[PDB]
Amino acid sequence: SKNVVIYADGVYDMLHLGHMKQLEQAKKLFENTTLIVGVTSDNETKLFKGQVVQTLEERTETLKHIRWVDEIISPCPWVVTPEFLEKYKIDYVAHDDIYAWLKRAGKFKATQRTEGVSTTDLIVRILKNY
Amino acid sequence: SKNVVIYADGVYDMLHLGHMKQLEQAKKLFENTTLIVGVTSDNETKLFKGQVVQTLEERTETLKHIRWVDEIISPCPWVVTPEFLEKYKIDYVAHDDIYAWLKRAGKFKATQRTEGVSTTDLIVRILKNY
Repeated sequence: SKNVVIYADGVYDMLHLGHMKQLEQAKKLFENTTLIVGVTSDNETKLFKGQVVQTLEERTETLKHIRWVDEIISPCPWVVTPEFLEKYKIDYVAHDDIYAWLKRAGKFKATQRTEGVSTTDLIVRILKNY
Repeated sequence: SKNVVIYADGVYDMLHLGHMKQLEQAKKLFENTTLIVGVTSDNETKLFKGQVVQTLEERTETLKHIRWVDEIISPCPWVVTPEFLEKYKIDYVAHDDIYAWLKRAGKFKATQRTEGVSTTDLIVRILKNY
């Protein structure tokens, strides 16, 4: 059963169970995989997405402790290109438009999120004590 | 190089980089280990230690995603006993008194914490924005 290289990219700010289940899903897309995780730069995240709490180094250091993560590209490019796929021998991109070309190419694998499991939601829990 | 069974127990509420580095350290105490993590019940934690945010199932589910964790006992007993060590074939208990008897027996391995890396500290960061 040949090894399949999966790439999942993202911010991974304040990593919670939702991220972890997505990473697990991507890791288990095939019997034998290498999961590469790409972690976005602080600047491109702020410019393109919004505020981020943790630094690149913090968000990357946390991901190193996750079981499903085989390799990390940090910082990663904001947009996936065909040359990037070729440079890293990537078979599929896992995420969940700017990946239409991956879908056209048969190189996109969708993964799902998990609601309520997040960090911001846990502070609410602490606060509901009042 | 024979396999060594390590047990680390704890609450593991709102798991952060400090926990993860402690788990990594315990996992890497010997060349070949099995790290068992014990997760304390909601009730005994509240009674003996203090408030806890996440439920037993949440705290346990998160730990399942950590690379260094080979096995989980959930809930675990609040106090480690000699019979418990025997039941699970545990060679060393990793933590950092109620483990004096483990030290007397040569079955205690100390691990260290990491300051500032924690969850409560990150909300401070968000708030310092004002």
